[PDB]
Amino acid sequence: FVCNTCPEKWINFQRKCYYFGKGTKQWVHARYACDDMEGQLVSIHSPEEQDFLTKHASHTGSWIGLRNLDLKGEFIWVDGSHVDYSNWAPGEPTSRSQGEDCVMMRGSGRWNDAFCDRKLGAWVCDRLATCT
Repeated sequence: FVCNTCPEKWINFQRKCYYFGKGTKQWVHARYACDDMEGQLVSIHSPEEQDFLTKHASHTGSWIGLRNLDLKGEFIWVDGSHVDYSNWAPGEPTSRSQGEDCVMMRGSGRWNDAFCDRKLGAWVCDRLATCT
């Protein structure tokens, strides 16, 4: 059972399909963009996925599906899972909390948290690949 069929302009990695959005956006706006294309902001759970993502990342930094939820103090992916795998840059995260906190991936693939109204030139979506 092979799962690597993807919509046009999406790229397959394993069980998921990925989209590498371009265009200046805030976090919540990037969230909407992902929704528009029937995906959601990427959730990252392993070295191999990060490694995939780093090799296709934008140099200017990208929004990802991670944000601080001060009602549990924690960073939660938009898929609902907690942080297992992490790729925080040195000293990060710095800004929990501070309710309005969102996460971004640097050109280098390393993460840092950031004010949500910050404007990033890229953003990444994922979704399930279809199968055969």
